[PDB]
Amino acid sequence: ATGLHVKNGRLYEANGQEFIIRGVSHPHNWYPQHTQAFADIKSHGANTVRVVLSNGVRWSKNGPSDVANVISLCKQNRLICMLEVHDTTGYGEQSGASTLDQAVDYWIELKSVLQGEEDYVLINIGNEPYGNDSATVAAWATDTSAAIQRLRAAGFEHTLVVDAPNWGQDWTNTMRNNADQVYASDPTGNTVFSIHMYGVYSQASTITSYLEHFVNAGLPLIIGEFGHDHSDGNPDEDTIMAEAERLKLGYIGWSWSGNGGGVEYLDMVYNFDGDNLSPWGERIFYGPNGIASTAKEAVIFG
Repeated sequence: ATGLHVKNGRLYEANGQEFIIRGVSHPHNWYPQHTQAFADIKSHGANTVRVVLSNGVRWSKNGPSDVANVISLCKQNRLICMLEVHDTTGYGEQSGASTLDQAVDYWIELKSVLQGEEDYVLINIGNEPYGNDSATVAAWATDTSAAIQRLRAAGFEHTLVVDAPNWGQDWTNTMRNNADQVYASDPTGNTVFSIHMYGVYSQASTITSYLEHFVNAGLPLIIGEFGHDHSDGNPDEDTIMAEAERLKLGYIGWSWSGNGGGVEYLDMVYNFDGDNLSPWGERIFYGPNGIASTAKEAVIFG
């Protein structure tokens, strides 16, 4: 059966209610001991958590019982669970990265824990699946279409979320200009594109151009990751959040806590303590166009 699905370029629950994602990523794979994050993220108003998983290619694989637990924690905390395979990051440039086909192999291994959860779980096939290597970026559309087709043939009916090349930032506009081909490859239409906005998006005009391209064409889109202006590259988070609100687009900030050395400024809370927000946590949850003021829980929980 289908649950979350796409119609007219937007994301809807099975009952016809539009769902506008307002959440954050949680680094589950690297911090398996911090499963209190699910409740904490909901307590600040989020309606979705993007969960970092591994297929085992680069990090330690999250097995079926672990993923079942994650899904149960999302559901008990009334959060839509967006699962993502992080090992694909930077393929073609990053040494030892997974392909999208290897991510699909892993999703198929998890089939029994995912089927029946289409109202609650979104499958983000692979994080930022290409780096900047030209020959592999050129395969983004055909590799992504192939991955979607494999999932559909394996019986998956969930809405699928697909990331862009160029480390998710699509500065070559490959996803922008070929998303129509990829969307066509999913006969169900239950595919959503996800842009990651970091340093490429320090200018408001570039942000607005990108978001409006998708809205004007009816190409479903979320801002699946974004940072703030004191961060590497200086993304304009005020514009990202304001435009997402104006255009009624989902957004997911990076990240709850636990950033490694280069991106500690992207921690929303200090050391996974939900009561200790950083300035970034305060900004994304409680500032203008923030999660607490704009987010609505998915109606499936009622």
